[PDB]
This record gives sequence, structure tokens and C-alpha cells, in this order.
Amino acid sequence: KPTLFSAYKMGKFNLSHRVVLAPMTRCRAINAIPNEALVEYYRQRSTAGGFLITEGTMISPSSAGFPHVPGIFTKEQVEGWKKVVDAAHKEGAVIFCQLWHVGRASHQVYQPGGAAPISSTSKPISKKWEILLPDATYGTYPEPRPLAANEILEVVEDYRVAAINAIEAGFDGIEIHGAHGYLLDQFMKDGINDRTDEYGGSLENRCKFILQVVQAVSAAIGTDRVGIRISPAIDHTDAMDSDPRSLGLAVIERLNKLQFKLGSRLAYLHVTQPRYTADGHGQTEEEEVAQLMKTWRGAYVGTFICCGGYTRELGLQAVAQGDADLVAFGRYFVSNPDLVLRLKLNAPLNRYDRATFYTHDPVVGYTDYPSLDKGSL
Ligand SMILES: Cc1cc2nc3c(=O)[nH]c(=O)nc-3n(C[C@H](O)[C@H](O)[C@H](O)COP(=O)(O)O)c2cc1C
Repeated sequence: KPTLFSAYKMGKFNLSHRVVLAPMTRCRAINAIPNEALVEYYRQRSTAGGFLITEGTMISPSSAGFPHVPGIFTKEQVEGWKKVVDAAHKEGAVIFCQLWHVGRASHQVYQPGGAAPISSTSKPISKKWEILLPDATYGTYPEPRPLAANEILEVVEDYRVAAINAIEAGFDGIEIHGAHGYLLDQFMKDGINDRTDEYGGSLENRCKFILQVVQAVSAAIGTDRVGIRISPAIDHTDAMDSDPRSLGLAVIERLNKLQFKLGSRLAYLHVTQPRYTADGHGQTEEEEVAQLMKTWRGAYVGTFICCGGYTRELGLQAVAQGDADLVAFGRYFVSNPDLVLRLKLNAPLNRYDRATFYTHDPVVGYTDYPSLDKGSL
């Protein structure tokens, strides 16, 4: 029976264990160019047969909603990524690039020519939420501009190009970021999408954009090199759906149908879940969310990655009970470069410092968290 530390065939790829580096924005790619800091960060976290998912990576200039996040839409960016990917591969890692467009979760200071961010809607994120600005202050999310149909197709093309560029950089595949209230989620969630055209209304219409993206990148680089991340039950930055269960199942039904039509499976479905503890890890002393995650996994035909507040014990149980094939860890991987070894040994985990999640130093709070002492053989 599978355990968290068992080998796994993720279609094309052989993994040696089920512990995954969750995608995490860290803002060390100064002026959007992957650099020596990113090389060392991913190298430190690489293991033989371990799966890595990168930080969200811009597909276009309008994709930006954080400072110093990498892109993969220029040759210069691709050349920077090659060095990261080569180092991870030297350690035996498998690595996917997460393709990211923030949509309305942006600010004029991040947009070319100071243009309004783009979205499904003209409705801004409410003032309940604020955005980190490049000068280390927090600002107000502005009114976005609703995309026309032809402009949505332009963004689909941006995803296609980014996927091709990822393969040129040597990535094993890409992950479509369709979670956390960003552009594709702004179309999926009925709390945001108030369109009256073919991209609004029904679940079919609301899932249209993300399915067009999946279809385009699958054609470009192959189904087996494409993963997809969603979060139907996370309502971060005013991104709520009235029926998360049905939304998740609607995406899944369409992924299943596409796989059947094309004749092959996607690399995986990746779902991130909310937690209800004070620190956002583990479970309290909702079963609703747990049931939802198992329902979605049961419905999806293929590899399922779970993420969000997983602990060593909950990760062990998720794989042992068949709730997930792979378990991704975010915050613990920030502070534990050798997280896989620590989980295998049930060693203590380094505390993580939220204050340097999104700062820009190549060392401080980024690559200077220690591994366990390996000694000298
Ligand atoms: C600093 C930080 C940056 C993150 N950046 C991304 C991102 O770029 N793309 C994404 O899909 N999720 C991102 N996440 C969400 C994580 O992938 C993960 O789902 C979340 O941290 C919950 O998992 P955890 O409990 O193991 O930390 C980020 C989380 C943090 C804390």
C-alpha cells in the first residue's frame, strides 16, 4: 500500500516519494529575471525523484501583481530559468513551472503604462483586502477592466506561448494557476463573474476560459506535461462561489471529458483547501471541507495533489487512506530546505518567518534557512 514516502508514476514521470514543493511567490526574481538566488532556492529543496512546483510565473506584462516575480514570456527570462531547471535536474528533481495571471488582483504600478488590471468584471476587490506595493507599503486594489472575448483569446495565447517557453527552458511541465481569486478564478467564481456573454452565467460558461487554457497548453506541449490548480472552497480576495462542491465537480467533469476525448491524462489535478485552526495548519480539536476534498478526488480520473495546512501526520494519512496521491507543502518548505528528509525522520521543523516571505534579499529569509547537519562522511 502507498505511503507518503512511496514511489509514484505521475504519468510520464517517476517520483520516489509523494512530498511536493507547493508553488509559492517569494519575490526574489529581481526585474522578473530568474537568478542565482532562485537557482540555490530550488536546488536546496530538490531531492532525487522529488516533485517541485515553482512560484507563480508571469505569462505577460499584465500578469503582474507582486514585485520581482519571475516571468517566462521573454528570452532573457527563459535563459534565467534554464539555470534553475538544470540545477534541479542535476539533483534528480522533477520540476513544473506555475503559469500565473493575477487578473484584477493587481495595481496600476504593476501594469504596463499604468493601465487598469484586467478581469472578467469591472468590480474591484473590496477594501477589506490590500495589495503589497513595490515600495513596501500596502495599497488599494483598483477597478479592473472587463476583457472582451477577443482579448480573452489573447490571454489564452499568452498561456500557450508561456508553456512552449517553459519547455524550452527545460521544465518537465507546467501548472495552470486557476486558484486563489486570480484571473481564471475571477471567471470561475459566481461571486465575481457577472458577465452576460458566453463567458458568464452557467458553470459551462464560467469554466470556458480555464478549459480553453488547458486545451491550448495541452496541444502545445502534451497533456502529460500539464497540471491544473484550483481552489473552489477558498474565497481569498472576495473570490467566493455559492456552490463550491458543484464548481469543483464542474471543472473535474470537463477535465475528465477532455482526457477521454484526447486519449490521455493530464499530469494532475491540484486542489488547495482552507483550514480552520489558528495557525492554518492541521485540524481543530471542518469535516465539510474534508468530505469535499475526498469527493473531488473520487470524481477526478487521474493524479490528485492536495495542499493547504497539511502536517506530517495529515500528509501520511492522506496518502495511506487514498485521499490523495501527492501532498504539497508550502510554508514548511520555506523554512525547511530538507523538508523531505525531515518528514522521513520525523525531525523538528524550523519555524518560518512570514516577515521575509515577500522581501527581496537573495539570502536573508530565502536561502539561509538551515538543513539538518549532515556532518562530514
Ligand atoms: C508566501 C506564499 C506564497 C505563495 N505563492 C503561491 C503561488 O505563487 N501560487 C500558488 O498557487 N500558491 C501560492 N501559495 C499558496 C501555497 O502554495 C499553499 O497552498 C499554502 O501556503 C497552503 O499550504 P501550506 O499550509 O503547506 O503552507 C503561497 C503561499 C505563501 C505562504
